[PDB]
Amino acid sequence: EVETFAFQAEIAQLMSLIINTFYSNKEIFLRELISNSSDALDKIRYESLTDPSKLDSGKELHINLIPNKQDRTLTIVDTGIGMTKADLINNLGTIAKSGTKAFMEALQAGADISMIGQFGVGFYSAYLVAEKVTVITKHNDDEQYAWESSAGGSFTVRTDTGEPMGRGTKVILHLKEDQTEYLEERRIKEIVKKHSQFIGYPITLFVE
Amino acid sequence: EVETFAFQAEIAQLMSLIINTFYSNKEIFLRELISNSSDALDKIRYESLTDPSKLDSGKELHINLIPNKQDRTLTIVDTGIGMTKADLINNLGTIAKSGTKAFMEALQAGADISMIGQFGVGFYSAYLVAEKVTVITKHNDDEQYAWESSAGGSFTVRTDTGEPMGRGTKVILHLKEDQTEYLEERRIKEIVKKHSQFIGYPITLFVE
Ligand SMILES: Nc1ncnc2[nH]cnc12
Ligand SMILES: Nc1ncnc2[nH]cnc12
Ligand SMILES: [Cl-]
Ligand SMILES: [Cl-]
Repeated sequence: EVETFAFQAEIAQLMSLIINTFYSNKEIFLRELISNSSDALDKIRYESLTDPSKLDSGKELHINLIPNKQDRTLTIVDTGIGMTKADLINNLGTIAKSGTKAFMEALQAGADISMIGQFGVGFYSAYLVAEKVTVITKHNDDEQYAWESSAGGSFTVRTDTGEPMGRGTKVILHLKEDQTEYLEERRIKEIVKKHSQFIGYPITLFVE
Repeated sequence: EVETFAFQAEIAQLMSLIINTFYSNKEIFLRELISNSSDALDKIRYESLTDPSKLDSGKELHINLIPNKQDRTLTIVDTGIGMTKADLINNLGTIAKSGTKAFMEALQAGADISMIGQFGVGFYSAYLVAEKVTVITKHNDDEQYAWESSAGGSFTVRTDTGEPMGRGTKVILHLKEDQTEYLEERRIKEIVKKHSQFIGYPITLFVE
């Protein structure tokens, strides 16, 4: 059932860097996850141009944002390309090892943490606000999997027998106790409008 | 030998929009082509993580910028993933039809032309400065091809029997008569430093 894996050394460093650095502009985590969803949505769209059955697992191409104050989670769901087990283990389809290096040398030469997305590892900005991230994903070529990590140098992967999702990726942010502003409808709306207003897919902010 | 193709209607519109709109900040074309090269370089890098023979066609991952005042060309060469014949014909691997729509409605709601890259069709910003663009490309799964267009609603594709390139994409900009500032070493340097200083691949500006 559950496999446990070590982050590679540079990804572990990136995560501590994100967790431990004093840096007040945390809201950018949402931009980077929406933009990740948008890239995933482009890929499956591009595939379907030549093969329409790629869309048998869901014709709709969207992003949903789902706050839940009970569980203290904010979930970003897309119906993009999704990830195979291999992708998930390989740093969630990112080039996280070289991207971290380029990111850390950009911090040397003047960059700040908000530019993380330019190095391909914007996913990890999730740890600006989450103490634990769960990613549920399904790619046409594989089963549904769940990846999880509370950082600390390791992550787990298991086949997911929760809710069948068809195709796509759910990023589930278990928010830190002091970052609950990102479950507030007005706050999420302000952030989407600020950093994500031209995303080319409909973004639905669910209500509670 | 030479096949001729019609641009789809929305891509033809995007190109006239780029060619005919009064818009002074043309230098952004270079950022968008370098960032296209950078995305291509990430892809082949990601592939090689699991299969190293993907790099048999060239281990080096770089961008070269090559001005030539004789021919009045500026060439952007990367050793990224490259494009198959199908990719080339399908709008150079972009989602140009939906990206144009999202781009044109972003222009409705306040965007300007410099934000073109956020809609996936930054390649076409090449027509800010070129009257004719030639793309030479080689992908591990296919032969070398040459795509060309002077806009006007059509493009051509032919197998390329010029110089074997190994793997990657050469974007050859035949500059408009009044845009030769982009062959000047000082100007290209200023632009790379301004918009592309954290690209994670070495960029070599060739000299003449
Ligand atoms: N939404 C997403 N889709 C595919 N791969 C991802 N890696 C991180 N986020 C992703
Ligand atoms: N440099 C590039 N590599 C692959 N596909 C592209 N489409 C446009 N530019 C490209
Ligand atoms: Cl929905
Ligand atoms: Cl070189």
